Parts: sequence; structure tokens; C-alpha cells
Amino acid sequence: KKKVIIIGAGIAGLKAASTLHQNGIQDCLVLEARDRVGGRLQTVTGYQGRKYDIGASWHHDTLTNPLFLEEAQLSLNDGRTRFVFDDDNFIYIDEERGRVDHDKELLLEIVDNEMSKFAELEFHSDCSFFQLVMKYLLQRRQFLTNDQIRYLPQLCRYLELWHGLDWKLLSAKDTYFGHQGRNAFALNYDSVVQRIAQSFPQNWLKLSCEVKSITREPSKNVTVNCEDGTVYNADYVIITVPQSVLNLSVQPEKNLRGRIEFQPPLKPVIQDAFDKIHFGALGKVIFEFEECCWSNESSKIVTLANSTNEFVEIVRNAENLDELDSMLERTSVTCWSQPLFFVNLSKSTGVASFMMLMQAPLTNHIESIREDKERLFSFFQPVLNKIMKCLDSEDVIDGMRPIENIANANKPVLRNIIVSNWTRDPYSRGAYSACFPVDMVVAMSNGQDSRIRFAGEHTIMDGAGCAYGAWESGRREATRISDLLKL
Amino acid sequence: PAKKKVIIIGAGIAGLKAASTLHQNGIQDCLVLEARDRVGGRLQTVTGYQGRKYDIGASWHHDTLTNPLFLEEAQLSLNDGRTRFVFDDDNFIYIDEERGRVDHDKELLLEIVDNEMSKFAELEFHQHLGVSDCSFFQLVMKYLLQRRQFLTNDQIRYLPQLCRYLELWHGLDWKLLSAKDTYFGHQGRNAFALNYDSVVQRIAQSFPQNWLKLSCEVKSITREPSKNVTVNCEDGTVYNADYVIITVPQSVLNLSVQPEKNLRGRIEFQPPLKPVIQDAFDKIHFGALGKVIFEFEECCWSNESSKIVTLANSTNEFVEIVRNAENLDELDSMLERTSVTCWSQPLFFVNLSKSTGVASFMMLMQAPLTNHIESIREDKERLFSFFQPVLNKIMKCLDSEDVIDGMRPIENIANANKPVLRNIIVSNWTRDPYSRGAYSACFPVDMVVAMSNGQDSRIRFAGEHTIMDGAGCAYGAWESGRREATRISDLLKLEHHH
Ligand SMILES: Cc1cc2nc3c(=O)[nH]c(=O)nc-3n(C[C@H](O)[C@H](O)[C@H](O)COP(=O)(O)OP(=O)(O)OC[C@H]3O[C@@H](n4cnc5c(N)ncnc54)[C@H](O)[C@@H]3O)c2cc1C
Ligand SMILES: Cc1cc2nc3c(=O)[nH]c(=O)nc-3n(C[C@H](O)[C@H](O)[C@H](O)COP(=O)(O)OP(=O)(O)OC[C@H]3O[C@@H](n4cnc5c(N)ncnc54)[C@H](O)[C@@H]3O)c2cc1C
Repeated sequence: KKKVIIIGAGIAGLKAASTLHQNGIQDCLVLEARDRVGGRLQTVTGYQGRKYDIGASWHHDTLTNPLFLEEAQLSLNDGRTRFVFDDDNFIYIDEERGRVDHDKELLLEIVDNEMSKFAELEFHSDCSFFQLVMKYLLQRRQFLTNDQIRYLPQLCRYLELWHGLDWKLLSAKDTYFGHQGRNAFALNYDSVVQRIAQSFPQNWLKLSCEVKSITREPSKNVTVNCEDGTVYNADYVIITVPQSVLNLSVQPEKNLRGRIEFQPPLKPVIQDAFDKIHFGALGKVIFEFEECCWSNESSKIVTLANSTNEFVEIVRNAENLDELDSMLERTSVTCWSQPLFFVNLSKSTGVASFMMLMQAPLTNHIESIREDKERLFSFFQPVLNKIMKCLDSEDVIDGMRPIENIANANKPVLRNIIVSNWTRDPYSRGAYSACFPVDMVVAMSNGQDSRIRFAGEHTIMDGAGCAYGAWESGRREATRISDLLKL
Repeated sequence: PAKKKVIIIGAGIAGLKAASTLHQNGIQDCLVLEARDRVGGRLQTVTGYQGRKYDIGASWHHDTLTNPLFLEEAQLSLNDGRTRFVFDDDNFIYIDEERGRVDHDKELLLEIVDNEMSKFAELEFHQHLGVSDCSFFQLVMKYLLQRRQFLTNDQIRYLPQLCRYLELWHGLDWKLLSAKDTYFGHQGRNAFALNYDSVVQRIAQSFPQNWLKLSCEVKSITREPSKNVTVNCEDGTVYNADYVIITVPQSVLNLSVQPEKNLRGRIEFQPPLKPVIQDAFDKIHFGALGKVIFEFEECCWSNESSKIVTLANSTNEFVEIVRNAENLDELDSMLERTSVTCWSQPLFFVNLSKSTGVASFMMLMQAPLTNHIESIREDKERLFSFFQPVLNKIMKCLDSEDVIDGMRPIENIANANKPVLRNIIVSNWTRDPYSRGAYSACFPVDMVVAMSNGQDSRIRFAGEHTIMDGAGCAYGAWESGRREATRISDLLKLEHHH
């Protein structure tokens, strides 16, 4: 029947569909399991109609990001605001100390820089980012004060919100990575998705179509089966489901929502690749306040996990990486058990809200209780008040239920909380490609064969794990299949 | 005709480390011929108001994560608890004449666009096709052009001036500086040496005293076909050696390729320096980093930071030209439009009060300013008058009052919150015939190769301009000394049984 069948309507699949059409191609399809397009790009709506990207929210590498450049030109042509450069000077908050950023005596950003060059030098075996930070501290303690030894490691973990992985689950070798310039906050990624999706025959889109299996016949024809019985046959097939999903293609049984049974099975180089690449769990929590009543100094605030001086003496005393490694091994998870990244939306978008980013293992636990508004307010209440105090304000009032308080005005009134759910959603099963302490790109880039091709943020190297990477990978596979068929 | 194993010309850190290595390797009958009445060369520690000491030459140990000289000094300190240095990096304070402090600003966010700029440059040359180099200025104008849609007006105005602190890394005005060589990734924090002289003396002291010959200016070096090298000091003496390690500055060694033998510092080579060496001089130059010390009575200002950069003047008109230019071509035409002031270029001040407790400012300057300011380094009244505006402005931003000129003490006991300037020291590297500049710099490898491969097996070269790792730095100079001394040590070892 069809020329090419695109599986998944994330930005990868959408771009691909866009290309094909743009290449005059016809008779294609976009099969999406969810009842909406966008995949890991979703803009939700909350209090008083405020909108928030619960999925991707920034255009990274604006100096070379091609998706971003395209958006910029559109904006040069029509003056519509599509984004805002929200990079800012980070505010770091510790529970006891308070602010420790731009400190006259702590000079933490400066040692962090050094720490980073140290990381580049170490490589230029591989351990965990946590293990790398310990070596650094050990090897440079002679030139680090006691307060730097205490806090630096906590501040430097802000990188956890970059991969969505705690410093002990994260590969040190992939941790530090330069960026091609500032970041631009998308003021409607849904506008990016919408545009691409409305640039090809709207009749190609088939929502709520979970694909159960993909089969390779002899007669250069591929057969796709959505689990509702309906079956399709096409020339080429572009698979864009998340790596975490695709990975299911090689496990016991075949049920598990999302899993696609391949026929024949996926080659060994492919299945091998899943052994050398994991997936992160970046999550988000939106805190909607009645109105801003705090200082809008910065739009970037990070709260540090708690630290101790007992940790220092062990740095001072340890003789080597083993004495320290063994001395360190010497519960209760709260809002102060890990670093939390808060985007203060008031300064950058004028919205009285906080977009907080979180990592594994915390993400999954918070998303598990996403419907428990009071439990959620109780869990983050401490860091929220600590933030408000540092930003010259008061403790948060809970106004999530009818009948505010009448005596607010000077106190931040929380009106709502929104939480992501990517780790519990079967069609995402996590946030995006991440490294545990490479080859998948090549595996995907080639394909299962000349007609069973792939695409997605995990099928490319430039822009890996990013929206534009997935966007481009969608064009790659697209352009190709196009050149041929066209004939 | 005094016979000697090795003759090292110059007693800077390169020659001193060379001789040191030699001694440490059991080599005797060596000489260190130095023209000045001191050792140290570009490492010199002067004395000023009330016995305060300052390094008018090198001040920092750079790339501490890898710098072998530094690591060697830190080891010592770990053994005796003696403080030999101090990590003085800090959050930079940027002062505009108009806008006052513009650092860490919630709206300007200068350091942030500066970072993106560094990245733009990296992305501009890392992908090395037939690149085509240009001045650093040209590089910045290109950045502003390509990214104007993502920069506010004030960023376009103040970024190009704030990014010029780099002029103080090379000692060159951004119009004279190679863009391709502008950005350098430092291997970690810097360590402010608390007297570099201590490093100089410790090394000097590590080999025979009588090995040293000060105030002897070498004027010629001849290679006898009889497998020996002849060296002549100006004070008539003549020496004969198996090997020679020339460490004169690249600027002085350059004089060798020109006709005119009576130039202070110049060495007449026979045979003349090979063509590969001569021609290498067309491919690298010398910068003019200079210093000025503003000594104060006592500290009556904020010690938030020890790093203060004063930006040069900018104009909203510049913003308009960038906003209206169609390409680099037109931007230059448009940019094409008096006299030099303390605001005509960025200046870098090290507020020592915080970092060392000494109520003084160590200010760095670049070419061409350095030349002009060193040319009048005696007219103190003119110096003060020249640096009064920025000096006052700094003090204002640091919660203090204008400067009072007390360089000629006339009793002042009623100005506790008023800063009193008592002295002004100025470097003199451009006019000193044995330095003729600050160190090697690029105008928009040939040299490092020609030098490292020597004039011939017997005539060798060392110094900050003869090596890649640490080029232009004290530790690179130091390393090159170890390099040359080792090669010879080995050859003299295989010396037909001794
Ligand atoms: C919390 C969070 C924050 C992020 N922030 C940023 C950011 O700031 N900047 C940035 O660049 N990136 C960010 N990302 C990453 C970005 O979202 C992804 O790179 C990009 O959206 C991945 O696109 P994709 O098209 O490959 O897949 P989309 O998920 O990403 O998924 C492919 C599609 O496959 C469908 N599918 C799966 N299984 C089946 C099946 N069996 N049958 C049919 N359809 C199926 C899915 O429903 C989905 O629509 C973030 C991600 C998360 C989770
Ligand atoms: C103002 C200034 C600031 C600096 N700051 C730093 C810094 O912070 N950190 C850093 O790492 N580097 C810094 N440097 C660079 C550093 O000082 C040099 O890299 C290093 O000192 C060069 O050492 P050298 O041994 O090769 O030569 P030294 O000058 O550098 O010179 C070799 C010796 O040869 C002698 N000589 C010359 N001609 C003759 C002759 N004809 N006969 C006999 N002897 C002769 C000279 O007098 C001299 O002593 C700075 C330089 C300047 C000028």
C-alpha cells in the first residue's frame, strides 16, 4: 500500500514526515501510540491558563542548532516571539548557609571550572562522576580550603539535572560536555511541534495506533501491525520510538505495552548497543504561585543537598583513593537529599511560577505520587521556603484549595503543582539517552537493513538526546528514502 | 682561552635551570654569562614604599594543574609549611567609566555572552580549512554581526570592551593580536608567586657559584670546524666550549639576522644563523605587557575582590553602526571615522590588599600603551595625572573617595577614609636592551621547531620562545632549560670514557 511508514509522532517522526512531503513523496503514514503528537515535547496548561513544557523546554547549542536557526529566521520574518535567552547567573542555596554563589571567600564557580579542566585532562577506564569528584578533591586538597572541599562537590552536581542521573549512576566520561553557546527558552515548543505536524497531509496521521510488530518480507515490502488488528504494508519504515522502548524488542515475552516484535529479529550489532548505552530520568515539577512576591534577581536557582564537615576530615585524612573510598562508606530521603534545579519563570517570562528539574532516583518516586498535591507540597516545602527567604520573602502558604487566606499579599501563595510522568509512561519509559559509567548511533544510523531504518534523539551524534538532534535524524532517514523512491 | 664543557648565555629562568640540571647531572666546568648586574631576567622583584616587594615581571604560576615548576614549588611548601604562593583568582570586577560596575549584572550578563564568544571563536578555528586568520578585533566584530539578533543593545556595546581583558594575557592591543591565537584554555587556576625571586634564588643556588659571570655581555659566538665553539664577552674575555645554550630573548636574538653589529645584546653568529631560523622571525613577534604599581598608605576601600578590570569607553553610536551594517565590509567603512587617555584601553588591576594585605594595586598594560607609558616612567606627576581618572573611578566603585597625591610626603593625619598614593613603580622592559619587550606573541611553530633543533649539535637554544608547552611562560622557559641541559648531559656521558 504505502511508500514509507513513520512510527511515532515525536519531533523525529514529524520532521521525517515533513521532509517526505516536501520531497513531493506521497502515500505515507505516521503511526502514533499516544492520542496526541509531540512525544517527549508536550506543553500543558495550568492555573489561570499558564502554559508549561513538561517535556523539552530549551533550544540548546544556539550557535549551531539548525532547528533553532530555522525558528530564528521565522521570527526575523514575522516578529512573533518564539523564544527568549534565559541564561543567567546561577544562585546556589544551602540549607544552613544560605547563598554560596559568587562568594567572596568560597569562590566555588572558580574551583568548579578547575574541576572541569581536571575532568578533560583525566581523559583527553572511566568511573562515575562522583568518583571523579573524589579524585579531584583528593589530588588537589592542598590547594582547596575546607569550605570548598565541603560544598564544591554539592554545587558541581548541578550537572545531574543535565543528564537526569545522580552522580553515582552517571558516567564521568560523558558528564562534562561543552555547549555551542547560550540556551534559548522555547516560548511554546508546542508551536514547533504544531508547525512541523501541519506541514504534511493531515490524513497521514494515525493516533492511538500502538505498533505491535514489524516484519521483513522477501518482496521488498514491510508489514506493520498496530495492536488493534489493522495491518499496513510499505516500502520503507522509519522507527522513532524511544531507545528505552525499542530496547524492549529484546526481552522475555512480547506483551509489555510499547514493545515491538521485529521479524526477523534485530541484528547483533544493534542488540549489543543496548549494552553500552542507558537512559536518564530527568523529571519536572511546576509550582504555580498566585503572584510573584519575591526578588527576581536570577531565573536560575539551584538548591544544594546537605553536606558535612565529617566529609572534609575524611578528605584531609585519606591516604589514597582506597582509604577514602573505604572511609566514605561510613537514611531518609528529603528535599535536601539531592540538588534541585529551579527555573524562576517570573524574571524570564513574567509568569509567577517555578519550573523545577529532578533526577533519578528521585524523579520516579515524585512522579509516583503526582496526584498527591498535599504530599508533594509537604515534600518540597522546606526548599521552597529556603528559596523564598533567600529571595527576600516569606514562607509559602498552601492555597491549593478553595478559600485562599485573605491575609496573603506579602506571602507567596501556592495555587497548584504539576508533575511530569515520563518514567511511568510506557511510551517514554524515561527522559532520554544517557551514559552509565557511542555505538548505538552507528547501529541506528545504518538501520536493521536497507528498509528497516531508525530515527530519534538516540540515533545521531550531533544533538544527541536533544530535540534538534532527533529533528535532524528525522530528516536524515527522510532525505535518503526520498532520493531513491522519487525516481 | 678558557676551556669549558658548557656555556649558557643568559641567567634568566631558562639558563639557570639549564646550569642547575647540568650540575645535578655531574657536569663541571660550566659558565652562565649574563649581561645585567643580576640573575632572573624577566623574573625580577623590586622594592618600593616602605619595603614592600613586587614582581615587576612574571607574577603568576599558570596552568597549576600541570605546571611542573609550580608543582615543584607546592611540594616544598607541603614539607615545611612555608607560604611561597597564593591562589588569587577571583570574580572579576568590571568598571565602565559611565555605567560603573558592570560585572555579574542581572541584565547585562556580560560574562555569559563572553563565554558564548569564546565558543564562537573556538568553532571558528577548530574546524581548520584554509581558515584565514584575522585580528582579535575582527573576530569580535564578526561575532557581533552573526549574533546581533540575540544580543541586547548594551551587550553589543559593553561586550567587545569587556572581552578585551585578553589583551592583558598577550600584552597586545586587540587590533595587533592574532585572533587564531587569542583564546587559550588554561590548565587550572593560577598561583600568585609571593616573590618569584625565591624561585630564582633557589635554582641559582643549586649549582656552583663561581659558575656565574654577571655583567658580561656576550657579543659573538663562532663555531670552529675543529668541533668547538668560541664565545666572546664584551669585556674582552674569550671562552672555548663544547656546547652553548643561548637563552637571550627572541627579540634580542632577532638582532642577529640584521646588519649592524654594535647593538646592545646582539650576538654575531659565525656561521650566521641557518635560514630556517632567520626566516622563522617573519612568523612570530613580541608583545609589550607592562606593569605599574600604585602604592598606597593604607587600605581604605572594599576588598570584595582582588581582580578589577576597567573597560575602555564605548558608545551607543557603535551599537547603531552594528545594528545598521550589512556585512563586515560596511561595518569597517562605517567604523572608519582624539588622543590617548587612561580610558582609551582596558586596564587590569590586582587589588593586593585582599590577596596579600599590602595596600597596593598591581596594574597590567598592553602595547601600544605600555611603550608610551614606559617612555615617561620618570614623570611621576604625569603618571598620576594619567591614571587619576581610572584610579578615582575604581575607588568609587569600591566604596571610597578620590585619590590624594602624597608621593612627596607632606604630613597627612586627617584622611582615614581617603586613599593616599605615595609611590608609583613602572616596568621598563621595552627600553631595556636585554629584553626589548615582554615575551613572544602573535600578530595575525616555525620558531619553536627551528630553536629546538638548534643551530647545530653544539649551538643550542632555550627560553620561553623555544618550546610549545608553556610557550611565553616562566615554566616553559624553565622546561626548555631542562630540555637542553639534559640532551647535553647525555652526550657528555657517552664522552669516550672519563
Ligand atoms: C523532562 C524532559 C526535559 C527535556 N528537556 C529538553 C530540553 O530542554 N532541550 C532539548 O533539546 N531536549 C530536551 N529533552 C529531550 C527531548 O524531549 C527529546 O530529545 C526529543 O523530544 C526526542 O524526540 P523523539 O522524536 O526521538 O521521540 P518522542 O518521545 O520523543 O518519541 C517517539 C514517539 O514514539 C511513540 N511510540 C513509542 N512506542 C510506540 C509504539 N509501540 N507504537 C507507536 N508509537 C510508539 C511515542 O509515543 C512517541 O511519540 C527533554 C526530555 C525530558 C523527558
Ligand atoms: C611584564 C611581564 C609579566 C609577565 N608575567 C608572567 C606571569 O605572570 N607568568 C608567567 O608564567 N610568565 C610571565 N611572563 C613571562 C616570563 O617572565 C618569561 O616567560 C620568562 O621569564 C622567560 O625566561 P627566559 O629564561 O627564557 O629569559 P629571560 O629574559 O627571560 O632572558 C634570558 C637572559 O639573557 C640575558 N641576555 C640577553 N642578551 C644577552 C647577551 N648578549 N649576553 C648575555 N646575556 C644576555 C638577559 O639579561 C636575561 O637574563 C611575564 C613577562 C613580562 C615581561
